[PDB]
Amino acid sequence: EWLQAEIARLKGKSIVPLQQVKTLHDWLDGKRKARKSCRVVGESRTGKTVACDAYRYRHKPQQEAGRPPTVPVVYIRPHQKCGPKDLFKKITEYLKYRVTKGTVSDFRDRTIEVLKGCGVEMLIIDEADRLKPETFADVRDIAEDLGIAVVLVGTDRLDAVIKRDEQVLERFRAHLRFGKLSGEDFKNTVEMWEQMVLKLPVSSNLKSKEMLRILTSATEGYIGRLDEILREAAIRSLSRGLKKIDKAVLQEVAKEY
Amino acid sequence: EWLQAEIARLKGKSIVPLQQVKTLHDWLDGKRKARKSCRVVGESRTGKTVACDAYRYRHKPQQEAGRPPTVPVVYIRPHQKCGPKDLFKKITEYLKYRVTKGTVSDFRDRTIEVLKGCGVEMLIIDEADRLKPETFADVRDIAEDLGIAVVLVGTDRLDAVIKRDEQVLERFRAHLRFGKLSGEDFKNTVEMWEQMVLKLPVSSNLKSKEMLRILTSATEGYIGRLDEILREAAIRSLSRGLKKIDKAVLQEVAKEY
Amino acid sequence: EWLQAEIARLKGKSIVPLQQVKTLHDWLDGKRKARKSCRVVGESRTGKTVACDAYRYRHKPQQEAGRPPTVPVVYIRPHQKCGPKDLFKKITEYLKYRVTKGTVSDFRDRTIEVLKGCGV
Amino acid sequence: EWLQAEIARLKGKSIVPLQQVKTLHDWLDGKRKARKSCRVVGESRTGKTVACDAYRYRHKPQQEAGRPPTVPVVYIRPHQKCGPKDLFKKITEYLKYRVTKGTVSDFRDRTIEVLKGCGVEMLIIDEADRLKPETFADVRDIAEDLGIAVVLVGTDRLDAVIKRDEQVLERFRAHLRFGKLSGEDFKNTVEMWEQMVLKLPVSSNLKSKEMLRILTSATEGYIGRLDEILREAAIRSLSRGLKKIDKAVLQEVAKEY
DNA sequence: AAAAAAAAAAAAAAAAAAAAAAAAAAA
DNA sequence: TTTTTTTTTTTTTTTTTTTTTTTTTTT
Ligand SMILES: Nc1ncnc2c1ncn2[C@@H]1O[C@H](COP(=O)(O)OP(=O)(O)O)[C@@H](O)[C@H]1O
Ligand SMILES: Nc1ncnc2c1ncn2[C@@H]1O[C@H](COP(=O)(O)OP(=O)(O)O)[C@@H](O)[C@H]1O
Ligand SMILES: Nc1ncnc2c1ncn2[C@@H]1O[C@H](COP(=O)(O)OP(=O)(O)O)[C@@H](O)[C@H]1O
Ligand SMILES: Nc1ncnc2c1ncn2[C@@H]1O[C@H](COP(=O)(O)OP(=O)(O)O)[C@@H](O)[C@H]1O
Repeated sequence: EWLQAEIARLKGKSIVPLQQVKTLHDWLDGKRKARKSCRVVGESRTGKTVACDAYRYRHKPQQEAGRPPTVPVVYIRPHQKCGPKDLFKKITEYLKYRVTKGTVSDFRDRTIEVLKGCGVEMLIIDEADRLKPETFADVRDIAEDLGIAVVLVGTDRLDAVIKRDEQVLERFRAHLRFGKLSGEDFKNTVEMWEQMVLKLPVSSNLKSKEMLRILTSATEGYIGRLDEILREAAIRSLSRGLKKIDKAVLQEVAKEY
Repeated sequence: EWLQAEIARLKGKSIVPLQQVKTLHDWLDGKRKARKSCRVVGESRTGKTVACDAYRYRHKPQQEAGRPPTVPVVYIRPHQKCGPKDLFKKITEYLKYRVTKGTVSDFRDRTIEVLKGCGVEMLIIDEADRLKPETFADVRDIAEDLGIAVVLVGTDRLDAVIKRDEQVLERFRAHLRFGKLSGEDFKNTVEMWEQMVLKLPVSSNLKSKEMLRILTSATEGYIGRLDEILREAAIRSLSRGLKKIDKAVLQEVAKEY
Repeated sequence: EWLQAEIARLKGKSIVPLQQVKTLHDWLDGKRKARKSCRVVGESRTGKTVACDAYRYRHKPQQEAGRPPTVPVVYIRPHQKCGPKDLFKKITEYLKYRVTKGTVSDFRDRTIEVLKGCGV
Repeated sequence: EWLQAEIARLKGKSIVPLQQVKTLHDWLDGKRKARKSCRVVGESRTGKTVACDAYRYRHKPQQEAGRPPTVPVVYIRPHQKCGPKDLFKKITEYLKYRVTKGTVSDFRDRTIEVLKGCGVEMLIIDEADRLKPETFADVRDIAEDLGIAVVLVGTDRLDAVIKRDEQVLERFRAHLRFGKLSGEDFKNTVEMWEQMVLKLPVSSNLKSKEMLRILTSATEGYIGRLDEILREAAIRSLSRGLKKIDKAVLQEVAKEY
């Protein structure tokens, strides 16, 4: 069944180029060449993790000689209430280096060693709100001991937590802020996203004022909502024998959430 | 590329002789001759750590005999929540010795042994606030047992840390303060920074009011912010093919950082 | 005094180039390029230790780049009845790395990692 | 340099199919289907290690199912004086499962769990002659509690340890010899060797009376001994400029080793 | 009414001894 | 062989701080 193949294909995830993504990539590349630490602030379901992650694929570490890998960008997602030891362990795990059983001071020394051996000019920390207040001192300690840029990606809680300590705030003053979709930006994004993700036999008439209206009402500018809504509508539309997404199907999916 | 060589020179660190650095150096020489302990208190981005390093560099340990080399000055920066054993390890790692597996009492003894063997006319400890209270007791123990002076570099909170212990208040009464740059001092230094650090082929006249307002407003009298801004502005200007920093280039960095 | 200077010089150390040393050095370069193990056999007070020590200085480590140093030749002198743990300690300390505490297996893993990092 | 490229090729490692290797592979497949433990005894420098490794390469991990890797064959190389903890830990790490730090009882249970989750039809221990006698009992316990066939790859030292326990000798009765080459087998192997490893613009005529006599005197039926000889003679000849191995060069190489 | 001072409950991090068993060694 | 002798290897009791939550008080 061809429909089965399309269902399986849609149930996946794909990357669709966007302007804000390119802006973030260029800004972060500038910071990486300057070795200047910074932070990034945005709302949930805006796709900032996808931008931080898509950037790292381009700069994947490649080593041809017998010497160990030289990695320029390392990327870790801390768990809830991640402490100092837990964070160091993740840095070591990402570099495919054997964790040494021992104490926290041993973890600190080992982390400095593995980071000194490789490049690791830029470190992208996601979900920085979850980071425990005790650990930020270690983060900036690393940023000062070695010339490595540190990027703290978080929401408004990141702002709130950072502004409580003077040194951390001084270290991470420069920043980039994400926005939401609206107007022509939103319409162009919907058109581009459907052309990039949907290969349905017939057009969905997305440009129509009414479809844009209901998608705006259900989306509110959050790409993390538009992607899910349109993918579910597509799977359901194809499942009922409709090659294209239809107005009633859109209304149904929007009503469920 | 020649521009890349100039940029690499701008990225590298250097030290400019300044009024505050010389003041601290003369004070420290007096204290070590008196063998008296004291404190150094200042704000962030004031360059007091750099001044300590510049002091250490002048007193090079020269051995003119077969007997072990003698170190007159020791410098340590403890890690977060440094305990007694960690500090003793730092002392014995700074000096060219090793410590075998053993107890805290053994570490105390080995540290005292190498401290007696070495000269250690003065001991400088950065970031005093991080030290644990028991570690403070041990620092005082060393200062009282051996003819060695102890300098506790600290921020505004150093007084608060030492207010919970009457004994350190009794022995560390003398103190020196670091301040900020304002008025004529800031302007004089700025001219010196343009001529002594930057590789700018053509002078940009930073002391002029048009370019003074920007530097002064963003910097707020902190040395670190100023040097950061100037190095970055020079790098950006040379990358653009300029032999002199333009007004727009100087203004962009301030807002970005 | 002239005499004291000459006497102090005489009581020091010096090296006389010999055909034995050059022979050893050519042979060792061959073995190093071929990555083959071998033996050096000789009586005491013949200075074979000095010849090997001199071989070491010809190929010095390069740390011009920011990366860890890549010393191609390591030279150690085990003490009497040296156990395996202590041999690993010698290797790790020579290359200027911290020796993690633990069992002989931990030292073994640490030493292999360091030996892969450097040229050796 | 083209010559250096050919030399780099000659300094590499290749694999050549021999009847000895195919015999071992068929025998091992039989034992794995039968789920019966056994052992292989063969002299040093025979290449049995390489034959077992090639066998492992024949059956790659089967991730075709959605949840676990389902690797049917594992292969571990114990270190000298391998204890039970190190053995269990190597087995665990080979299956990409984290080590649950604890006591040897925890390692035992964890290893059993990961061996049950994966297929693990057969387990191969390379150079088992340095496996501690305490741990052979653990190996037998694994072979009994789980439907796993265990193959021991060791030489003459295996049996002098196995015969120290009545229980272990019953498990590994099926034995296969793995010895040297001689006569027509040796001559055929040499010609195959001269064709596969010495892609050479000029035949060295190794399949001849005197060349075979030299190689036999130096080789004594050991392929491992022969490897260095032939590869190194080819490299030396090509470095000097000779397109093939002259008899004098071969004799010189043999004298060196 | 609505901010400011007060008893349980979880959770994380670190040496310092002691015993036993095995393996190698020396006359 | 008898004993020594060490050498690992593996298996075991005390000390301290930090949140959160909640209930009474006062103002
Ligand atoms: N550039 C993009 N291309 C395609 N889908 C995207 C993109 N950015 C976000 N998405 C969708 O949004 C989700 C990712 O958003 P998320 O990483 O949760 O945002 P954040 O982590 O910044 O809160 C994914 O499920 C994906 O489908
Ligand atoms: N005398 C100096 N010469 C050059 N640069 C200086 C000097 N003093 C401070 N700086 C700048 O300030 C930074 C050092 O500040 P820092 O080490 O944080 O001192 P502190 O710990 O006292 O704040 C350096 O990056 C350096 O560029
Ligand atoms: N090539 C040499 N030139 C000068 N003196 C030498 C040379 N080789 C050895 N010696 C002398 O011999 C001593 C070193 O010999 P040593 O290294 O003990 O030999 P081995 O260790 O092989 O017994 C030194 O004290 C040195 O004076
Ligand atoms: N079938 C083969 N193909 C290629 N090389 C082989 C083969 N058999 C043996 N060799 C050579 O012999 C060596 C393998 O010997 P090894 O695995 O050490 O035997 P063991 O460890 O059983 O003594 C390798 O260096 C390899 O070059």
